[PDB]
Amino acid sequence: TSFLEQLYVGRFRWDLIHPFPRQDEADRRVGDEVIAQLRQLIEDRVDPDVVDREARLPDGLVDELQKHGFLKARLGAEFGGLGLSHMNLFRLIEAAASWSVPVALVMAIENSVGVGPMHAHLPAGPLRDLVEARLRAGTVSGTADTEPAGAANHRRFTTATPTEDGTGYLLNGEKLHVGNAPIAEVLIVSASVVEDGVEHRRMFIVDTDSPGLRITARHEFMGVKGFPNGGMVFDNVFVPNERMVTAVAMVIVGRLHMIVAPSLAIARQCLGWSREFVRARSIDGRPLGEYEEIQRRLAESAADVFAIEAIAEWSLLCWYEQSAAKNIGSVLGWRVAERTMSLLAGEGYETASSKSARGAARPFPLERALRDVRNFRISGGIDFQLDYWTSTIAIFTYYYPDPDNLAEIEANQVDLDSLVGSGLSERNERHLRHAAEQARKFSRLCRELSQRYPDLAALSEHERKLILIGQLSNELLAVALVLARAARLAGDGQDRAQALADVFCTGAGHRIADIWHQLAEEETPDYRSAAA
Amino acid sequence: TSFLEQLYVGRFRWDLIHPFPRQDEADRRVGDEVIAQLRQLIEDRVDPDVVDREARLPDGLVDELQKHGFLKARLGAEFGGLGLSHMNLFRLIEAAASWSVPVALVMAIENSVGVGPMHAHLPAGPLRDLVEARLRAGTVSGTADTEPAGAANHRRFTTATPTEDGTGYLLNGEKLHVGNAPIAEVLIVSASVVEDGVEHRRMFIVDTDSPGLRITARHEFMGVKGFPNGGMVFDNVFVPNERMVTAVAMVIVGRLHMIVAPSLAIARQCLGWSREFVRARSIDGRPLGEYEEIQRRLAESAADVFAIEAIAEWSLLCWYEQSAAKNIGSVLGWRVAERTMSLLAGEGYETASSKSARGAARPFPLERALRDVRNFRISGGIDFQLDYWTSTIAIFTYYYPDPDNLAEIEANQVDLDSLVGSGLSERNERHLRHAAEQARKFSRLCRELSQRYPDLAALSEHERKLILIGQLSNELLAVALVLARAARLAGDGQDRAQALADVFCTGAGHRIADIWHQLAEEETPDYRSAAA
Ligand SMILES: Cc1cc2nc3c(=O)[nH]c(=O)nc-3n(C[C@H](O)[C@H](O)[C@H](O)COP(=O)(O)OP(=O)(O)OC[C@H]3O[C@@H](n4cnc5c(N)ncnc54)[C@H](O)[C@@H]3O)c2cc1C
Ligand SMILES: Cc1cc2nc3c(=O)[nH]c(=O)nc-3n(C[C@H](O)[C@H](O)[C@H](O)COP(=O)(O)OP(=O)(O)OC[C@H]3O[C@@H](n4cnc5c(N)ncnc54)[C@H](O)[C@@H]3O)c2cc1C
Repeated sequence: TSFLEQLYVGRFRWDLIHPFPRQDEADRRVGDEVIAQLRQLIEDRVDPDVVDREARLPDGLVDELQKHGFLKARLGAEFGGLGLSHMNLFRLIEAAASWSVPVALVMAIENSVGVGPMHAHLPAGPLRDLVEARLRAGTVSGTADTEPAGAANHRRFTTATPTEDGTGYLLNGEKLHVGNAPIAEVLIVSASVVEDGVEHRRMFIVDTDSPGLRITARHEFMGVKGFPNGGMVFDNVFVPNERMVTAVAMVIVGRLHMIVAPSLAIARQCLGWSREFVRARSIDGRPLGEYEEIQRRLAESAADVFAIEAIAEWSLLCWYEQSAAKNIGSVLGWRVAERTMSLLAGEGYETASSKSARGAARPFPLERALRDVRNFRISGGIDFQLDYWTSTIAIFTYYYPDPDNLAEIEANQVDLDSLVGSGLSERNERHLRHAAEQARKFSRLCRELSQRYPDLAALSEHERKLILIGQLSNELLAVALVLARAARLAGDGQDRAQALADVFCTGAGHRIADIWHQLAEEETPDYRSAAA
Repeated sequence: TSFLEQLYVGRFRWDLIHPFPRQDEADRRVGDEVIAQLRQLIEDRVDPDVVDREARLPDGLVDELQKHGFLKARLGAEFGGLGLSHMNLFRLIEAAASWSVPVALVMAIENSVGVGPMHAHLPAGPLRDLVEARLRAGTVSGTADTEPAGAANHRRFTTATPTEDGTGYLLNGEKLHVGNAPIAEVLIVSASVVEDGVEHRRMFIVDTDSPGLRITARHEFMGVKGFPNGGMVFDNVFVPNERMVTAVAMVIVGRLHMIVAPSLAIARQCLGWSREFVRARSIDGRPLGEYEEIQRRLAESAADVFAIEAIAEWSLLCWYEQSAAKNIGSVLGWRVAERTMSLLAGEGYETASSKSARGAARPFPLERALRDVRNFRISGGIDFQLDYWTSTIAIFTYYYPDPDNLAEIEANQVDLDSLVGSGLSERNERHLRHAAEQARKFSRLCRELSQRYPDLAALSEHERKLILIGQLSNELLAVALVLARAARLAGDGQDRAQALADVFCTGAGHRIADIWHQLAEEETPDYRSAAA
């Protein structure tokens, strides 16, 4: 069953996550070999600073990645693929992202939500034969969903009308901010088909060379400069019947690769840059690493990385937890980069090329890292919006008919007896007790709100409270997995894991308290008067 | 006396800030005229997007600013200056920053810490005659203090050794990240003179064309692209005796212009961009401005702007409050820009030129605003470092001998009777009661820490606690001034002020609670093990 699903009804399932899993040693060594090959390739052909300054990937890179099976990492030998586990794909994207995020994002889309991953789901027919033929030949793909109207719209205004002769459909509409679009051979397009008065969302496998399809825009953002990203108009684009697809777990697990892997990569580089800077600097004769606040900030960044690692390992060694991984990964990644900017200060704010030009010891592209990491709280959904959707669509669903374990909620039941054998420190066992108590409190809150509003549609109006509840659920999951991983790695002789776990749960402790304080607001201000 | 100084010893001096001052109407109308002239000039000659993309100001701008007295805004008619009040200079920089921050920063340095502002302090002699001659002719200046060693160092390693013939000094050392350096005619340089075994910090008025002075580096950062910023080597630069200066209120009040004015400008543009985006967008048939979370976020940004306005008006209509204005202004400015990025989402992350290229309705340079605003938590000191220095150098100084008002601290004395006549709402009067109680609690905390460590040097080791205390003092000042300004503007018929005040104090309420929770930490984790 599901740890986070149980957490929503106030159960702290230590037994589901302890002992914390670890990657198979043979599988990890297969990862090590493929990662070494990619690093050789991109370090030879890609200068990340030049890619950022020119906002362009070097000519020939996508080809060379294709020839070595890096755009078919999860496919079998049949397709000239590397047949990597999810854990090893994630590590491959992480490895790419630590050099150039644009390169990582191209690889992430293709190996996550492209026609390659989709192949296995398609039924036998012409479409499946075409995708296979393209994959053998080597293809680049993208998902074209977002419209100017907004991604958060339940409807898609891009229409698919059947042709008079019934052979295919005419696509009409606009797609915005589409990853890989400018280099894509084929796009997975979302469009509405009207069937006798009722609108229906359908997916279409559309060639980019289709007449009436126009890549009008090439999008450049604050970060990920060089990442192929395009907007397009469909003007009566003819799409044969077979090209119409005829689950969403592929999209959720895809976020681990597209969002969390690059977030971890950046968080790791930032920790590296923090340590190198602290090692080489001093204030008033005393080396910078001796000042308490500097020590705490290195600890907090190190603990954040450990937490991104925990959520990533739990997600890919094995559902709702993988949904929360998007926000936990992206936010922790952004925090580390923000913290690192404060630490490196003036040098941190300075561009890599500027520092390189003046022969600086540390030409670290931290400012690029901070601009890039911001993407991952936007791309794949806005953090507060995902926090809202998580609590209304996945937390109050268990309470609206009524909670099945309602007796447990009124009784304030907390199983402290199942946390007895851990291997955790006396402090990390205290963190574990408190998280289990907070789990039960979380459910009691959810019950009061559900009792307070009979209609969910009415409850769904109170967005701030539901966002905070989304956040609270993520904090407790992060604490739980961090303690589980700590117990495991400490058990296998990594004693630093206890300290890292201790730092993170202490911090989470303050964020949880803050979230409760905001939830406990009795009277709301007239924010509508203020907004005007 | 000083409101913030009294706040440090737990006194809430409502009587010192109520009624809140307002700018003289005649003075403000003089501001309106000068601001209109600057806007005409820069809107004609400066394209802010081009300045950002090329990281260069257009040729001739500094001249045209000089010819119209914008680099001598606070000087008298004698010098061809505009003789503006501090409040009007701040508004002039704000007006410039709302168009192009680089332009604002050049003007801010010259009108704050340049040779122009310094003129009045200099004693009669050749140096004063030279500065006057330069100011009449039109000059550009900068302060060269920061060295590769770090700005936070008490010592400066740049040396000034007297010449054998005793006519002047030889300057040797390196300065980093110097504003206006590449366009400066003269620089105010910090350097150490050794007098019979004891080091001494001295200021030198050095011409940039001095042989042995080399502008080796031209610094480009994440934001403020185009802002002239240079690093230099001094190789036995000869400086005549008269060129050696022979208080720091000029630097503190300068921060209002260099840090807070551009922070307010960005915060205001961001609120404007938020409202325009919300007005034009809808989700599921419902316009975006009808969703609670959207309403709250517009309210929180509007309330933040109001708070930056409050600290700015209190600082320039009239010391320690002006020190805290740096952090309050910069942080609130950064929060608004961060909040705005989440709101505008994909469009928000996209560059102005990208959105312009594809004929977007809103080619808003939000991403540029976010990159620029980050500067103001670094430039003029790192936010957490200023929070540390504020509590060790300006909060515990009143408690180390002992607190003069110790009786008040033990007695938990809170004057609720002086807050009776305000004009505030019943909610904003509650906010006022709570701030006065938090003021007293703040002093009781400070007493316990002072009692706990007999030696300040020992107390100064505990950096996290002292930073949090710095933060707590700033939050209560912000609440106090917001309520004071609200009472005044509501009294003069602006009823929205009550709502804006209410939004801000509610938010501050949560930040204060969070700060206390972190202060109340009983046992600390082993962060030194984690840092490694
Ligand atoms: C680098 C990058 C790459 C991308 N690549 C792709 C891609 O390959 N394919 C693709 O399809 N898309 C892609 N996107 C689009 C991205 O997923 C969207 O930008 C994002 O999911 C939503 O952005 P939007 O501008 O459409 O926001 P909207 O959905 O319009 O939201 C606008 C604002 O309103 C808020 N809001 C929305 N609904 C509510 C509500 N009910 N209550 C309160 N507030 C609400 C949102 O949180 C947001 O702050 C990419 C984006 C980026 C930045
Ligand atoms: C755009 C820009 C313009 C600038 N213009 C000028 C200018 O015109 N003139 C000028 O002189 N300078 C200028 N500066 C320099 C700027 O003021 C400094 O960068 C800043 O004050 C300190 O930066 P630093 O790199 O020297 O940091 P450092 O002082 O080396 O600090 C390094 C880190 O250590 C931390 N730290 C320091 N002391 C302690 C302590 N005791 N305990 C714990 N942690 C500590 C700091 O908070 C920081 O995080 C400019 C900077 C920028 C970004």
